Amino acid sequence: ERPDLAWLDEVTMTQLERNPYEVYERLRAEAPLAFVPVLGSYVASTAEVCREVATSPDFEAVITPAGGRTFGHPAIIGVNGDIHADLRSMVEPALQPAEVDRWIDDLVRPIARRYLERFENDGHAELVAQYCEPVSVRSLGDLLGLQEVDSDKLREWFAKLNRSSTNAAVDENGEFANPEGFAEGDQAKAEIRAVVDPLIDKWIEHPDDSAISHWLHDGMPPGQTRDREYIYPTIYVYLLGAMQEPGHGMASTLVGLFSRPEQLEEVVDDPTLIPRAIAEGLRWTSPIWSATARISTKPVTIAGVDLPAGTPVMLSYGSANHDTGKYEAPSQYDLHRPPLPHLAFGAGNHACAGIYFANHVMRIALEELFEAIPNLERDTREGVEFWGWGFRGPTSLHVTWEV
Ligand code: HEM
Ligand SMILES: COc1cccc(CO)c1O
Repeated sequence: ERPDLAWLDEVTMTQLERNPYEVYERLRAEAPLAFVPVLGSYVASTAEVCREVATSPDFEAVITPAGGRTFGHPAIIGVNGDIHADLRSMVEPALQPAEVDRWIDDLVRPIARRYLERFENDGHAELVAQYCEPVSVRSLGDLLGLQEVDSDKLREWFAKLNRSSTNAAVDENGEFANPEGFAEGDQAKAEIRAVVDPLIDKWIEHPDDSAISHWLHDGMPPGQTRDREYIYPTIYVYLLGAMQEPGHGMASTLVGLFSRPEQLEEVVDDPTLIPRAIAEGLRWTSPIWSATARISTKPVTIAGVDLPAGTPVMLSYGSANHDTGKYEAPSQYDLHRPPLPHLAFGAGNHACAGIYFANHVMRIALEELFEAIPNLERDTREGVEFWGWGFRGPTSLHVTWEV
């Protein structure tokens, strides 16, 4: 409907999944708030608009259409008011910085060592499948109480939930263009229920120190637990992004460092720079790229667009983190960029609840990797492909080292 943006009618979902940065570079210049037809939604592409929408008192959280189809209600990302406050109070205890500092090292470092010892003498590895994803899912899985669920299964689940919740394409009538793409999300949820329902049965009667046991029991009257249907959508939210993103963030950081070999050497020589390297990695390729949204609660004007009440806006934080109003040459990974604010963890009342935990998981994993394989090199015979619009990360990362 906006005439000068008629080129957006020809943008495809495949194009956005393969590489969204060219389209979003145009959006940031032409229309920082723009209706993208294949997504069926307004999209915020600049840091200023994303931050305004994410923190505005005239917006509240809304789940994306494909996210709602995947997760249902009450997904912590899609609710507000009293339910959101309860769900935040439910998840926040184990994520509190003082609590994380008590046990994060004894959690992650032995896991990292376990996966490293499977390949650290091979001279070759595919780090996404062999290290970054396993460490990410095993760390969170143990925290949650899913010790018995193999890392391969956790990885499969987040992949299916990723594809289902980002199955956003709509057709000429605004209907989902690929409804069969939700089937694997439904199958993952069915498998998750089969594994987790017996665990919940047990935790209700025999609480333990697992996070999900605490979700059932914390803050409840004596002998009562939160209904499992009330907490399952947030379990699913964890089994997608909480499981996937630390691995994506570590992997993207490594790809970025490999692209700047002098900076890789600096970080290997001085591991106190790992946190800075990760923060630049998250800006450079944001793991949660465009997966959340807000909805206006009253008429509002944003970036010159008059929006009615009830208008959803997707928050494309991954684009905002390449805003050239803020960053010079943002498509280049640069460890020595000044430590400016970034939006890879979102903003506002629905900002990431697990930042401190996530940053430590990624730090410890990279510390142990560089200690075990100080002469790590990228295998330049193999290409690194990034994939994803909603969630983005490298699909593989082949490396080599002299043994
Ligand atoms: C590098 C890793 C991670 C990144 C980049 C990331 C990023 C994000 C982003 C962008 C959001 C949406 C915020 C918004 O809509 O403004 C979010 C939400 C959330 N994340 Fe993180 N996340 C990461 C890891 C984790 C982990 C490991 C956990 C749990 C242990 C977690 C828990 C949550 C929760 C509960 C929410 C929903 C907050 C709410 O809607 O109130 N995240 N995260
Ligand atoms: C913590 O996990 C998530 C954070 C933000 C969005 C989603 C799914 O859309 C997630 O699963």
